[PDB]
Amino acid sequence: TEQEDVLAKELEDVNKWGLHVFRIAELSGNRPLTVIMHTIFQERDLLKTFKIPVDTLITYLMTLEDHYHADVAYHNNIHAADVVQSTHVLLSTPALEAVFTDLEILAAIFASAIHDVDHPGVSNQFLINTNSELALMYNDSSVLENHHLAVGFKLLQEENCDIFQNLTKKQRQSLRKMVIDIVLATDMSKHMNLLADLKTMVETKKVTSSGVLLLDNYSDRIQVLQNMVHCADLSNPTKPLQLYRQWTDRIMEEFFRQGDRERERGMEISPMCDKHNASVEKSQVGFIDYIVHPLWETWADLVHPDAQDILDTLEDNREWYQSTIP
Ligand SMILES: CCOC(=O)c1c(C)nn(-c2ccc(OC)cc2)c1C
Ligand SMILES: [Mg+2]
Ligand SMILES: [Zn+2]
Repeated sequence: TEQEDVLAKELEDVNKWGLHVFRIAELSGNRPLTVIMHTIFQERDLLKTFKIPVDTLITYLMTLEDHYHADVAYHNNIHAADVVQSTHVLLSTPALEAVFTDLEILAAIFASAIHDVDHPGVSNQFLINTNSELALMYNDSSVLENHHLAVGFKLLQEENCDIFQNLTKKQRQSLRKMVIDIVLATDMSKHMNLLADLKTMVETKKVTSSGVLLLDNYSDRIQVLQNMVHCADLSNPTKPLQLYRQWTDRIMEEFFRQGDRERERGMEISPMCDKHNASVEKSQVGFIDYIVHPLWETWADLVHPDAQDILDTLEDNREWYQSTIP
């Protein structure tokens, strides 16, 4: 079919920043996570390396994708597919050439795929404030992120879904630990501390004569992987403007729905969640200035000069959003 053909053509850009992820979601019948993960696993030769049966991978991916909510505007399967593909590009940065093992690459990609699974479209603070069952289960700490991990790992136990069946016990244990460490680091409450430690690493940075990073112990390696997936999660403002604007419309819809629930329950409405007192453009400039730019500038310093084009796009988009404010 022409549709299958156009999908294949779009997937040829899987190694590029700015992949048309929304078009892929449309052309695949709302299966961007499955088709992008499959494409990346084939590109990196991960099925052969880890002896993953192809039918098992597709079965797991479709099941995982089914556990992202189709009625959540932002934290859905499209976001998951986007974070996966963004991580995949960051792993190919010349400064990280041959730095991570195949197991570490597998961990970072799998963590990205599951990192928001079963997201209900409300924040950790909302779940805590409403005395939710999730906040009760997880003692108010990294409530969503613990849940995303539990669901992502539990789904491996469904029929023909154990993609790690042929890993050794030691490999399985190492991969599990890494995935947990990465997904827990996507909790925004940990952003300031992650960034501070990234800055410390940049200052004491050790590289070869070609600028390839030298990371020997687990502490430094996992820290770079955590910040990599965190950067991917917070990559929307560094993408081509047309994509960024669609991501902004989606998060604003999700936020406004949370604010509607807060308003009716008599709760104070969270920042950016009040559709009657919103300033979307000012919020984007604030988000870039206080969170996204500080993070990406630091990442760019770590892999200098490989992330220059990403930082340039971020600055271009900040300038555009600022121009929309009278
Ligand atoms: C266009 C997408 O970017 C956002 O506006 C955005 C996203 C995603 N997350 N947050 C965000 C919300 C709360 C928070 O505090 C926990 C940190 C970031 C913002 C502003
Ligand atoms: Mg999350
Ligand atoms: Zn996310």
